[PDB]
Amino acid sequence: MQKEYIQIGNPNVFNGQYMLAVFRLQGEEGMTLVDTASEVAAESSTGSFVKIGTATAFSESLDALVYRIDEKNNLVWIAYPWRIFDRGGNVQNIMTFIAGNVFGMASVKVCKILDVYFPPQMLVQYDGPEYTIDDMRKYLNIQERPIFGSIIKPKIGLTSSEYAELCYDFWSGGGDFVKNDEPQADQDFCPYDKMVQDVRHAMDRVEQETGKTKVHSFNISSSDYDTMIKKADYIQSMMKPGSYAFLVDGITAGWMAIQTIRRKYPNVFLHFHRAGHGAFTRDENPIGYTVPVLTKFARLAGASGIHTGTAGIGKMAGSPKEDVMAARHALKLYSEGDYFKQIWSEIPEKDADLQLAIQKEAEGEDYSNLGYWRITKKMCPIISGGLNPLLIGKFIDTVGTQDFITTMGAGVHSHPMGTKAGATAVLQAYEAWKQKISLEDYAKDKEELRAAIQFYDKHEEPSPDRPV
Amino acid sequence: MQKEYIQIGNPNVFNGQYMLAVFRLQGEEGMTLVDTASEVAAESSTGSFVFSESLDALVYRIDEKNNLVWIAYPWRIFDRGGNVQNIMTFIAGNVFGMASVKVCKILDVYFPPQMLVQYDGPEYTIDDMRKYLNIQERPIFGSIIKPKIGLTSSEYAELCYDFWSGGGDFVKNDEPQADQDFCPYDKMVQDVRHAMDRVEQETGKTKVHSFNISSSDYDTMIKKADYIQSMMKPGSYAFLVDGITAGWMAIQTIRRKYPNVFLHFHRAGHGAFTRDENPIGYTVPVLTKFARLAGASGIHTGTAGIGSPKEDVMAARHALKLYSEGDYFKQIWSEIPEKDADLQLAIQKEAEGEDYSNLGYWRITKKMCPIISGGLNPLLIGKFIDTVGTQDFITTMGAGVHSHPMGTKAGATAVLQAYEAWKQKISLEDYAKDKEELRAAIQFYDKHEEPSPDRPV
Ligand SMILES: [Mg+2]
Ligand SMILES: [Mg+2]
Repeated sequence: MQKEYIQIGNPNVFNGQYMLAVFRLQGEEGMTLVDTASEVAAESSTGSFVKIGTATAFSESLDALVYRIDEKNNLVWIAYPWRIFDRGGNVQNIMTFIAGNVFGMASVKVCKILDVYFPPQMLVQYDGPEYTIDDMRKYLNIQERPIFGSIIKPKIGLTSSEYAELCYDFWSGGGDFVKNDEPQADQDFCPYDKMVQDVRHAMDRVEQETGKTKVHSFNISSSDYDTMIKKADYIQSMMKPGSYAFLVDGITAGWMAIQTIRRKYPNVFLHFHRAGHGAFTRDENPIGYTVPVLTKFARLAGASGIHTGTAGIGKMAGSPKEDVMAARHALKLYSEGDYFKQIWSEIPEKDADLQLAIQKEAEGEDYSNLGYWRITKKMCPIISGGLNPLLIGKFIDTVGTQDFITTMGAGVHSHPMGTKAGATAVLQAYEAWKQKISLEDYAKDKEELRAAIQFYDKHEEPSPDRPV
Repeated sequence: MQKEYIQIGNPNVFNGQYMLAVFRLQGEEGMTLVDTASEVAAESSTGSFVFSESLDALVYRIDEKNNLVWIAYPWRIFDRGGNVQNIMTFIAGNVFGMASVKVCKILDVYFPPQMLVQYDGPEYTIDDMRKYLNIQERPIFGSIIKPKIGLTSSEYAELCYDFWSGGGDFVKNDEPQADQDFCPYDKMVQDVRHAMDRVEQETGKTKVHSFNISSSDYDTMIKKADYIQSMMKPGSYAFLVDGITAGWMAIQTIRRKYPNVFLHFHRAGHGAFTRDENPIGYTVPVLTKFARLAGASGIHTGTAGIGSPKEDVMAARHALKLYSEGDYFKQIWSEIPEKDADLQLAIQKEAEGEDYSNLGYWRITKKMCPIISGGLNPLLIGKFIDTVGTQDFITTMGAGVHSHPMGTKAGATAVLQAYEAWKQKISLEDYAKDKEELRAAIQFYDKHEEPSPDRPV
């Protein structure tokens, strides 16, 4: 333990040269919080303090600094000179410093990153998203409303033709979007080449019959990069521009896979499937980093969408706080964590145009007028869990935005009239919400929604939708 | 929940078509273990249940008292192409995000022989690195550089020079050492080569440097790898990949694109999955088994308590051996059927500490070695060898060489001298009567309070 990593009250940490982080931290018995914090700061930056030498100018330092402590609540604030991070906008490298070996120190019994802050100067160095929910709405030729999507059930085991036919049914009923299961890939019983081909053919039929475009999100997570690229290129050759998204298992395949697809296919929606995140993010795990932190780094890395839950809706009990925090970190110009306020722009905070855009955001207006080259573009939540037509209105009112993509399973496929009618019932429920008509009244005219009222009030689902 | 996923006592799970797993599993308060097990089996396989075959994961044993659940995965459900990230997405994915499951820790996994056929395993091993170094039998003695981030390229390379000049074999980049402006990647590679050239010229010995190629994206990682290949002589470099943060795909990509380069799996970040304090995740032995399956040449462990040695010893066995034992499953690292007499003889020979030569290269999973992180030094290396029961490891010492009172070069010499004492069955004190580097070390490392001690990986 070297005391030089402890600089309580250091004014300079807010000067824009530092990424900030809050850790919940607790050392093993006999180690003080400040001693523990020094070791965490050291191992997440320069390792050892060196007074003479190193590459810094005489006036410069690369050490992380503990600048605030709350012993009562086992909290420490650490400032990272972001110059220490790899260039080229490398997000896996940041996570390797702050969320790497520190999680392996047996002397640190609690080590949870609760929040991080990116100064405007740092945001310049990272991609942020490029293709957004606004671009997907444009391809779908819809405005304002959420994008209503589906997972297929059973999630693994259908043949390519069976899988595509349920996509056809959902899209045919007015559904917008279908995702592969997060580990749906090149299983021999549903081979990847045929899966893509059969999805295209199913989508062609819906387009011919309804006149409407649709989107399918393909899992391209693979053994290796060459295979993932071969899948992405194959999909681009098999599907019309806009009609496909790329699903990457960001936690298991890796941060590098997210950034690779963001950069090689910038005009394709990049769907960050966060399967596996719970080991980092769950409340029960004292070592890791929280869902809001994950979401912030996913936006920095350039994901177009990342999953959340249903903000407590449908889920018995369940707090909305975390999902709404994540949705706002994903979507807004101004968002807040538990410890840091975040403006998602390289424009300095004092700028009059920026502050006006922040105020207009509070009034419900998009902030693209600032220039996409001066902001971090929006990433959207992808909603996993037990929504159904009876709950979509309450969910919109709870999350406070329509800028999300649902991925409903039971809430469409268990509809007693079938998946097509199930998708229709969700759209009808949305219309009732928009027009301020009760479900019951709106359904007097509409058998799909009427059937959904009778069914989803009472049905005990044998296999409920699960979290992502 | 669906009962179809509960098949307690099903004898077919042992027929070779299933990957087996043991979870420490507990539902949230108010959920029975059987219901929790059914939901976890479903969400890690077919999702929901709907002519002779089936892809559903099967819960085949439950220990209520100890909150243990045994699950069989038909490995046909996994992606083709030997995709390891896909396996982890099934068994270590959304199940960790199920608030209805308050404990969910994969404790062991079992790979049947015909499953192993589908995966690469390692290609370049510690034995290949020994051949490049022109050594036999002994461990490969390596170092981290300190301060780990902040030195110029020339300063970094000069400490490599000092360590290698003293007899050290191996240096690794820090796990997040990359293209920082103050130590740019291209100059780092150039200056490491210049340093290595001087050592070769002055000692006649070859040396190895492990370069972090973890990057923002695949093209950048490949550019770095190709640059290193153009700048360093074959064998003299290894590729360090931050497997947890860069991802499983990065590991497999380097394994396949550069098969004849040592693939150094730096496990920074694994603690969120593996730590005992975290009820949700998967353990170090499980991580190690999947690292070998994916084809890492080495992966980090600790010092086997040199704390209990059990975990690090188990990791070393899963990494290196033809036959290794987890807490719940015995593992033969071969596609050969278990009844095969040659296979059983080889396992017997290995258990007797004897070399076996009766198998043939293409039907076994090659060895991956531990990379030892923590506070070893000349006083402790013999005790570590004895404790881990193998010499097939790479050390990456920091303070245990760089804090040597005579300097880094002398520190590396002292480690080799300590190894010589161990090999020759001579006490450290007796061997050091003639060896001032070791003598200084023996009198220093038993009392020095290190200002910046080595930390785990
Ligand atoms: Mg899924
Ligand atoms: Mg390190």
